Amino acid sequence: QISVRGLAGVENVTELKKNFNRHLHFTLVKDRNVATPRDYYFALAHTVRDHLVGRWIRTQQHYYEKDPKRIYYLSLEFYMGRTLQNTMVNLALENACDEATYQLGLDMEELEEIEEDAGLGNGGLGRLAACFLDSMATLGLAAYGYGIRYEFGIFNQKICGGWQMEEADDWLRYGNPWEKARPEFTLPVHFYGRVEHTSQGAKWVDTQVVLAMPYDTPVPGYRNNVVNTMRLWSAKAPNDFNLGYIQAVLDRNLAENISRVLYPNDNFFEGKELRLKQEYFVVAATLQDIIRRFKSSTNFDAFPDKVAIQLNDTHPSLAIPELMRVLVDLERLDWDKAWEVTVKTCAYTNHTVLPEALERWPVHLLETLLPRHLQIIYEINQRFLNRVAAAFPGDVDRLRRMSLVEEGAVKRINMAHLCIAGSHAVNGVARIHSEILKKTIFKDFYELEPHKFQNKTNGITPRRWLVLCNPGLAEIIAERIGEEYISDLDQLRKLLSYVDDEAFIRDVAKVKQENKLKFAAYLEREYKVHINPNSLFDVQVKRIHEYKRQLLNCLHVITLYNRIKKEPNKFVVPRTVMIGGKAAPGYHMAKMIIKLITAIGDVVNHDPVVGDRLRVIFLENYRVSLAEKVIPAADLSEQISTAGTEASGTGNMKFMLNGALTIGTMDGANVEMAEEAGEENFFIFGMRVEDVDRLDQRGYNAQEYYDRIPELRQIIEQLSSGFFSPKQPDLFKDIVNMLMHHDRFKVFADYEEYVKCQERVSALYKNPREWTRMVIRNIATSGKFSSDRTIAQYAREIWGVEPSRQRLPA
Amino acid sequence: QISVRGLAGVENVTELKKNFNRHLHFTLVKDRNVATPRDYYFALAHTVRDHLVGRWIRTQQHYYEKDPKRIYYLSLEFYMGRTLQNTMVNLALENACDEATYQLGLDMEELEEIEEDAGLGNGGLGRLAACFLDSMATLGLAAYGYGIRYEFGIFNQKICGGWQMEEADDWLRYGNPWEKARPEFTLPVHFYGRVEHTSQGAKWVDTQVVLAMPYDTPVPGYRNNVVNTMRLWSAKAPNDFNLGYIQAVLDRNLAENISRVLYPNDNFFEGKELRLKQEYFVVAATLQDIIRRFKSSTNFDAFPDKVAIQLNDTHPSLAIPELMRVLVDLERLDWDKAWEVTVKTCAYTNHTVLPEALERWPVHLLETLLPRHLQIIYEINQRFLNRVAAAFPGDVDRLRRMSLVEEGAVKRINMAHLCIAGSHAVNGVARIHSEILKKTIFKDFYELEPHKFQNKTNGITPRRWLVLCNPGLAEIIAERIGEEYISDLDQLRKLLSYVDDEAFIRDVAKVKQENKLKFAAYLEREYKVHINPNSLFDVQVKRIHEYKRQLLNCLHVITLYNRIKKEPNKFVVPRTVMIGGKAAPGYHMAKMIIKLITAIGDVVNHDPVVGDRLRVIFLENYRVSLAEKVIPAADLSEQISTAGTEASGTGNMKFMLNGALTIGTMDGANVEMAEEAGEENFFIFGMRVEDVDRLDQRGYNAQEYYDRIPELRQIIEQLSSGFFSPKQPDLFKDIVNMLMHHDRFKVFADYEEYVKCQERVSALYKNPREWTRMVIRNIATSGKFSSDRTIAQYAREIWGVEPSRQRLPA
Ligand SMILES: O=C(O)c1ccc(-c2ccc(-c3nnc([C@@H]4O[C@H](CO)[C@@H](O)[C@H](O)[C@H]4O)[nH]3)cc2)cc1
Ligand SMILES: O=C(O)c1ccc(-c2ccc(-c3nnc([C@@H]4O[C@H](CO)[C@@H](O)[C@H](O)[C@H]4O)[nH]3)cc2)cc1
Ligand SMILES: O=c1[nH]cnc2c1ncn2[C@@H]1O[C@H](COP(=O)(O)O)[C@@H](O)[C@H]1O
Ligand SMILES: O=c1[nH]cnc2c1ncn2[C@@H]1O[C@H](COP(=O)(O)O)[C@@H](O)[C@H]1O
Ligand SMILES: *Cc1c(COP(=O)(O)O)cnc(C)c1O
Ligand SMILES: *Cc1c(COP(=O)(O)O)cnc(C)c1O
Repeated sequence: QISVRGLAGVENVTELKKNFNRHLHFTLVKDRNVATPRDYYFALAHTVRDHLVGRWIRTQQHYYEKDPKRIYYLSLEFYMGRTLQNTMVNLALENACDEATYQLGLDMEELEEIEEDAGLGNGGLGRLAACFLDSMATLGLAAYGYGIRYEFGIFNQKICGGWQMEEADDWLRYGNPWEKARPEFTLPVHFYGRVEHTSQGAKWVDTQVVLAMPYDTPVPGYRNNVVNTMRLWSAKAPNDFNLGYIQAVLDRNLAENISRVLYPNDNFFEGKELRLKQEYFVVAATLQDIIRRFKSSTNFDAFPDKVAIQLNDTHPSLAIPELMRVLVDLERLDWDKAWEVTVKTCAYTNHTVLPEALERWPVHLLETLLPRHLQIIYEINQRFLNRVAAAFPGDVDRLRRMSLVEEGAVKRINMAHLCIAGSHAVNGVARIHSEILKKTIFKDFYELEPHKFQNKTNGITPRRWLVLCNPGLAEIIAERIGEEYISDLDQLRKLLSYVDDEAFIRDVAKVKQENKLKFAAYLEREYKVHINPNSLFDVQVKRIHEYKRQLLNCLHVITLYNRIKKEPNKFVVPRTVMIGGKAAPGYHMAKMIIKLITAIGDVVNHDPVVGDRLRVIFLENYRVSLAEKVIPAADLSEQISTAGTEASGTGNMKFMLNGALTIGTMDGANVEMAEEAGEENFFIFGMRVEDVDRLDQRGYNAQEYYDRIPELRQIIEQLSSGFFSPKQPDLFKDIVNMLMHHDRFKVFADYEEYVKCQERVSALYKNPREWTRMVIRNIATSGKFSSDRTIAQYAREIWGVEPSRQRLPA
Repeated sequence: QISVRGLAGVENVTELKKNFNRHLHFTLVKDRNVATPRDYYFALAHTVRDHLVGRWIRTQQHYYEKDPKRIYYLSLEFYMGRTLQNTMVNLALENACDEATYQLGLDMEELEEIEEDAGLGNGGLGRLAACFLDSMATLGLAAYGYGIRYEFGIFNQKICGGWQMEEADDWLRYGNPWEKARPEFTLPVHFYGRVEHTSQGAKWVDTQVVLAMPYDTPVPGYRNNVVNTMRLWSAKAPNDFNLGYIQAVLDRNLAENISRVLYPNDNFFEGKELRLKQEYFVVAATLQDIIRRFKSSTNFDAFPDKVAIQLNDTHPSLAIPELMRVLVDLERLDWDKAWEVTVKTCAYTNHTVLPEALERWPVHLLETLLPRHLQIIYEINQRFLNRVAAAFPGDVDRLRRMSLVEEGAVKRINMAHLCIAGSHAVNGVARIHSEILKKTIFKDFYELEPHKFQNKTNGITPRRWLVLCNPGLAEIIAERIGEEYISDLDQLRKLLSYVDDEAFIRDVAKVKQENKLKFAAYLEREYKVHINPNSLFDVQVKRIHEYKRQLLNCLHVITLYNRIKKEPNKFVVPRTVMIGGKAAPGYHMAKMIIKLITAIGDVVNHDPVVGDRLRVIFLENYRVSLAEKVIPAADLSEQISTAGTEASGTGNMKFMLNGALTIGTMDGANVEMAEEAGEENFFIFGMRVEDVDRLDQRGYNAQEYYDRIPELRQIIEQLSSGFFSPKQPDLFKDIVNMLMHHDRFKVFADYEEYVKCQERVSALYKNPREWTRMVIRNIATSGKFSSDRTIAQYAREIWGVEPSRQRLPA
């Protein structure tokens, strides 16, 4: 139908149809008279999977023969979403499958909606890992993603009475056709025990064994016939486990609980024992796999030439002492040689500066669970602090600040400090964040080893986040500049030549309008909600957190409501304000914010005087597959975190690529996005980082803003008095109290500038031609934010390998 | 190679080879350079499974169109064993697959050994269910087996220091290619709650829900293109279950524990709550499935014309009050109509008279777990006892004896009494057992309703238990009388014409000798044990229980040892004595017996004076796949239970079919086997049932036998003094104490007759020609013991359906 979806040749369509019917009969054991849409989805998924496997086997064979340097990306999270459509796009099968299914009397889009998201992540960090796997395959790198196969991913969110309720995400209920169990490659992982010192070094004995069973998922590159592997470990009890009889069998569940559920915290360190077990489990199993593959090509001098290990935050930081343990205790290398190998192999990416998000494990936990690792950590610390003392003699305070061991009521290990000491490269995820690392929290480390510190600005894959979710936009771009931009996003710069082209302006605006109609229809069908598709679609979708300032958006929404009630008969630009995202189950304030948003909607959406001029919608169960629907429909992207708190953001980049304008602070990657597009093509407001610092030095007093801004005072009075909660007048007192007395993120300090900037947005939206020209300037300069660019920089500057766009044979 | 294994035509062999390679590549995702034997097994299993599915779909379609009466066989156990070879035999693919795998450079027998047993049963009762499913499919009945998909089946037995150790039977570790998950047909099962009485009858409310997810396995008939279904339920938590957050997800394990593990008791009622939950779970899910299928063709008058439910012992007895509950509470039938329907639908098979094996559930358990069912049971009981009172006025003791409710310290429900009251037919499993039921434990019920009581003598499938496990014997029979006997075992009677045929005598003896060499080699390879293949193979394999009298075999073994030591230089017929079987983990005496057997072996097998004249071997991990190896190698079958205790036996029949002579008591089916073959062709000894009764009336005094039999006294002194346990002199004092003072099974009372009868066995074994002629007379008269005969009798006399040998189209 459209050119970017590939060819639908007669023989291909014919062969897909016969294999579809073969899988329906032989694989699913169904005849056509009793098959449901779910059966048809599975028949298609198996048909498409067959096209992967030849390429998957050939790719892994190629790597075994050529023996390139191997990249191991270790993460506790991979937020993959759905696989069917992505696979078709990357194999150029989308039009052929569409045609083949059409001829069988089926609508492929309907079948795509049946697939469960693989929701094995919380948000941005997990989704970055997914985009990176896509870019690594597309750039022909011999890369492996290693993680945990959680039985239950991020919870499904239901809203009941305006409150979030959590239910289990039973994503494997109907099976996962994309994975292949590899029980033959099962490996032991040890816990507890104690350390014996013999004449032949240390020995970790009396341990409890849990088995790690791998499941492999294929990761196809974009049209290059490369298929890499994501390997996810599942926990299994050994067969002699506890072996009255019946209870011993039932107690196998305790070992297997390790891979049961994803901890649903975003930017918050909770620190449960079960979580520590997850971290070690992934590290221990992965390192054995790495070493096995290295031996099948004992001289570990070449280890760093054949292996790179990238640590996605500190969550797999135990890789450092585990590698030391294996090399010293099992392979009998001397300490110094082992340390040299470890440092050259490992690299660490930091994703946050929020103090509450940093992992600091109590010593007593490590002592009980991983006593050998704690000994190795103490040794690392003492040798590291010996270097600090020689570089900065007499600076005793520096020694305390840089220690891996944190003193206090409870002694803790600072895992970030461990990662820095044991890695040859430490990077932040956006220029401003990387600078903040060097000036604030890692300042001491930067002064000792300036050469370690780098920036690698985040990106997103243009396959999922343009071609897949927004085919109409992809097509009109392709009509002008061809298809090469899909694996070379800098080519979007050519679109600047069409900024005064009337046909292109019309086409960009038409695609957006189609995306909005399609999303407005989706809302009516699945959720019984009616929205005006001519209104400005004002969208904030991301995890619910105080730093992201969903509350500042709420204040603006109530301001617009109060202005309408004050002057009912004045024209205002109609808006649909959409906010979506999950709160961690333990995060009370985040749950209260969700309730506030739905409470505002209850008043605004049923006021007859407002009409369809203002609607507030809480988008339920925000996840990767919902992002693919709402982002292409957005006009305005809300990226309004307090300057200094969002390390990068990636949602911001998704909206830029899909034809929304951005309102935001100079935070994270927003800064680089404005630099690429021009500040005149961005709605920037609020305090810069330096302004936040000056306000902290003087002391943030929220009362001052309350006293000087009548419109803000009115809102706080409405909240306190029960205007938005008539049956429970004091329902929002914790929100009011926080805003007035304990606001770490300075919501009131940015209120005035935000409202004024929002007025400029509305003024531009009244002139569609100029709105659309500004959009073209954003899309055209979004090329820097391809994850292909990000990964090429990791490859050359950290991993020491050269990317490639060359195709393997088909 | 051999004719009974079917044809290996060029096109079939070619097509199997290509599909084998297709599955290796596409299904297993392996190339040939890294494939292991396990991969090759799976590639073959998937190749063979493909041939089932067309037939499976067509059969189930045929049943939906014709709408025959449906037979539902409910069991807590299905002891299936391996499926690959059985499937090839029933589809006539064995030679073609052998040839196809040979051409690919693979040995099919080697690949068959990789398959795990489906060990979802304890012993005879579970294996009977498996044989019955095979015969039902072979006789073209529209039959469904319904049970539980246990995650862990009967434990794997290891012997360590001569003691049994249990380990978990993780049979699903590598996957099960034979099953198909059907999560689309998942059904709710309720527990706990309470009963509300409204004006609209009773209502069961406030319950906890567990989901039942079905897994379907194909059951092929013998060369008739019929493929029936075994449906096994797996337990799943609902998604709102317990919905802090993390613990609620982990607590899903409590619901799913229902289908976790088989209770490993044989002929012993343990009565744990988790076991009661298993019983209700299978019943509740199955009955909803039955009713759904009945509605898709509300007038329940025709229900018994379209449905038969057979209860495999009392384990699914809750089917009776569950059916009443559904018909009265949900469908709103009046009680009397519902009861009429229930009685005509249900039939009950009893498998034991041992008091400790009968299920008697405490009222408090039922009251808490299934309060509505307990109310229905009380109502059933009161109406039933009203009938007894009208038939036998004034007989108050009869009322107490026949009650469903048993009085005492704890009130209990007698489930056998429930089954009799709620079934139109009650059968025993061998003529002597069925008579015992009418004269002893169910005497009162027989006097009230004589028409209910039947016999259906057990049988075994000649597909698994001759063609599959003993191809050499099957072939030499087929050479003389053709192949028709495989589905018409009465045709073995024609072999009586060859009893004086010298070629046939030679061939029968040669097949046995080949089976013995092959088993002696198997022992050396897998277990490092060396046996003389010219010795008489004396075999007792069955679950370890006091009633089966493995201890009487032990006494004979020690008698032979002591006789050899007394007269070293006298000729005796060499024997290899093989005893195998599992003890329930809680059954202390059974575990002690295993230790005694290995202790006897430790003395006997290392005495230089004995030489290879006597060996005692404990066969480890006895299970269906080991039965298939050892039974064809046996010369002597030990079936030596105390008369009145083995309801039927089926191992006895397996040995008869495979060319062993039998030494046994007149117990269970042994009686009918001797009747068919002629008593002159059986080694019968010991007390009859009537002799046991006379001895019980007088009082069993074991001391009398000790005082009068010097050889028996010597053995007891050896046991007591520590001859068989030198480092632990009193190790066997519990065995000695039981034998002397508390022996319920009268081991000493049969000792003398047993030893004398064993001497007659040895005398016959010295004359190979006459031994072999007696064997031919046994094989030739074994036709009655086909499960095809058994099932035809259930069909005509209980279920009211006509069997058929007609083929469906291919
Ligand atoms: O249960 C636990 O103990 C536990 C659970 C989860 C976590 C956890 C999870 C995620 C994060 C986290 N830190 N930064 C992130 C996000 O990473 C994205 C990709 O670089 C950035 O674009 C975002 O700006 C940043 O906020 N996520 C931080 C901590 C920590 C502990
Ligand atoms: O855990 C529990 O509560 C529990 C577990 C298991 C059982 C249970 C299991 C099996 C049996 C049982 N009763 N007879 C049997 C056997 O059934 C065979 C087929 O008809 C006969 O050939 C045998 O002669 C007979 O011993 N098995 C009886 C009870 C009962 C309770
Ligand atoms: O010994 C070998 N011979 C041939 N190919 C091998 C061997 N070892 C690994 N390979 C290839 O490389 C892959 C190994 O996967 P891995 O062991 O997970 O790295 C296989 O799919 C093979 O194609
Ligand atoms: O509504 C129907 N139309 C056509 N075939 C049906 C229908 N319902 C059941 N069947 C057939 O009977 C089988 C039903 O399996 P069951 O529901 O487990 O008894 C299916 O495999 C179909 O072939
Ligand atoms: C991109 C994405 C995120 C990250 O969004 P931010 O605005 O950068 O926090 C979170 N969740 C989902 C489902 C995403 O697709
Ligand atoms: C046949 C069989 C049984 C029953 O044997 P009995 O001698 O009748 O108790 C038990 N277990 C297995 C594995 C069998 O094949």
